Amino acid sequence: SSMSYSWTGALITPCGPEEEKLPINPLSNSLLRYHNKVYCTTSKSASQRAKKVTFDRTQVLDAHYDSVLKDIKLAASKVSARLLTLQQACQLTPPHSARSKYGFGAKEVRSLSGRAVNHIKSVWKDLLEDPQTPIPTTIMAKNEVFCVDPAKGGKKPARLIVYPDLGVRVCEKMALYDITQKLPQAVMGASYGFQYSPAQRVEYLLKAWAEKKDPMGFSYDTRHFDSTVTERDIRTEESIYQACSLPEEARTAIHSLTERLYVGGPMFNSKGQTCGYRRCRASGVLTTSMGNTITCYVKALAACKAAGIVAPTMLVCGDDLIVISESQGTEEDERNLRAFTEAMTRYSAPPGDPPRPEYDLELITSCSSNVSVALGPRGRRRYYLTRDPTTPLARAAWETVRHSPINSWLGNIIQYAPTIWVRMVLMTHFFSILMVQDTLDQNLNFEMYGSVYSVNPLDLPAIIERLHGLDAFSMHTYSHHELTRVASALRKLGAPPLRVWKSRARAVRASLISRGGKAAVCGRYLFNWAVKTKLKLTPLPEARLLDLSSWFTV
Ligand SMILES: Cc1cc2nc3c(=O)[nH]c(=O)nc-3n(C[C@H](O)[C@H](O)[C@H](O)COP(=O)(O)OP(=O)(O)OC[C@H]3O[C@@H](n4cnc5c(N)ncnc54)[C@H](O)[C@@H]3O)c2cc1C
Ligand SMILES: Nc1ccn([C@@H]2O[C@H](COP(=O)(O)OP(=O)(O)O)[C@@H](O)[C@H]2O)c(=O)n1
Ligand SMILES: [Mn+2]
Ligand SMILES: [Mn+2]
Repeated sequence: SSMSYSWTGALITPCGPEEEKLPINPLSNSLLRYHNKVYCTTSKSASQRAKKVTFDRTQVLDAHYDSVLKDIKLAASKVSARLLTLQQACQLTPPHSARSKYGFGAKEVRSLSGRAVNHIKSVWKDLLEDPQTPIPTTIMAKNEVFCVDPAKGGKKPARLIVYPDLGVRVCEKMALYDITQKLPQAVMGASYGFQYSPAQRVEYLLKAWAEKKDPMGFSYDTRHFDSTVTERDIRTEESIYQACSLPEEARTAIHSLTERLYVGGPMFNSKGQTCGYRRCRASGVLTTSMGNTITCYVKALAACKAAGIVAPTMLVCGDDLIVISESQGTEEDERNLRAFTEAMTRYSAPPGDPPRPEYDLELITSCSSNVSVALGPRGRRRYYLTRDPTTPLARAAWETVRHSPINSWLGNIIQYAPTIWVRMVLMTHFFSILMVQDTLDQNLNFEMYGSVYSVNPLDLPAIIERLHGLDAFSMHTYSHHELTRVASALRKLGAPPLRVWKSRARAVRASLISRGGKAAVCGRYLFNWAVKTKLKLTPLPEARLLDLSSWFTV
């Protein structure tokens, strides 16, 4: 049928400056040594990515898909959603959002300047009066930091990002923002992954595991997901949004955004040259996350039907998928999972890596993370979320004239506080750097799902206890897998071994305790693991006052 992209030959040119590594990395050169292994994806590689994601797609639906789709439009029909005011949409523009071709940017939009409000008024009117003219988009390479992997060909080529002008992005929010806050939950309920904190996500997976008589799990991820989304998929989501109770002015605009933007259109490089035509999902529109998650859920749940997965329990995060179900014996389980992949490939969601039944919760990795188990001092099993620390460490060492890694450090401390690598490596280096800079009580930003939250470093014991409980300060005995991976990745980046971080942490704890006050609380709670004779940690009164509800939602 249809090709995901077609190209003119104009290069995918860069969007501003692409930072150079510096000869000295002063904030992270005591964290790790192999800075040569830490790289940023660039627009140089956008053409290799463009080759990999360009392919003819043939999608064959069936009675299982059709049945799932009907059940989901019915669930959608219980949702009522309102237009956003143009002013409400403007105020949701992030402060550094790409400026507009029409002489204004995020600053003027968020301030409700008249020049911008006027322009966006006319963009909106044109949305309701013209249902068909394609909206131009810009294509840029994403810049993101990785560690080199010689197993996987060296350096990953840059992901492709496609977005329309800033005026249209505000209009998307008027039409569709309220649906993004309501649809995924109403359609998948507890299966919606972007509603769980790390501890809540572990609770959920453990609950699912324990109620199967004979549990079996697998994960799934689609190869180059946005390029596999077909024009029929994108119109099938217009009809899932339209299933809601909506004012007519929204319906018109949703239809027009679908036909003129979401189903495809022309792409321009940053020099204004025509770059190609797109017939798949543009990653950069407001509906990227909601479309990906709903379209993944319909296909995945359809394929489960097609393969006879029994009593499935799903957890869907974009195109990342976990299914825990009743095992039919290992021989049938392997057959079913082959059937699942075949169905998914027929629905145009072919796999990155072929899935495989597992019977141990630690062996299932999805959303870049997995469940692991540690004892305490009691011998009592405590379960937590963790991940390969390689990409976290690489981003910990990204240091340019324009980018500080310090926010990146805080983000992993909050999100993976119970892990051994956060406790022994990141926390130790974090507080070591801030004490020497004398910046312990200076606010940092925590970035999650678009939003930024203000965090004072000295409040981490309360924050961590509110998120992960007091067991995050007491994990005694980590798993063989977890010890092996953390030791491997430190070796892989030239960081000191865990024995060295234990020495450094004894020092950080001592200095923290000597400063008294809030710092000493950090020394005692965050570093209790490092002293021979453990203090008895008591619940922190501050933690009950904390509302972290919106931190891990959307
Ligand atoms: C709705 C949503 C909006 C986000 N907006 C921003 C932003 O504005 N600025 C910023 O710096 N970071 C943004 N992020 C990245 C976010 O903070 C997390 O880093 C992200 O969820 C990656 O999870 P992971 O690295 O642990 O594992 P991953 O495997 O990398 O991510 C898990 C799944 O979440 C989806 N996803 C991952 N990263 C993104 C992303 N940037 N945008 C959209 N979907 C993604 C994918 O479908 C992926 O399969 C966003 C993430 C989501 C889910
Ligand atoms: N930085 C990112 C990463 C993922 N995504 C979205 O999430 C989808 C799946 O992400 P992914 O990690 O599986 O990478 P691919 O499947 O695209 O190779 C993308 O195809 C994009 O639609 C995004 O919009 N921005
Ligand atoms: Mn994928
Ligand atoms: Mn993925």
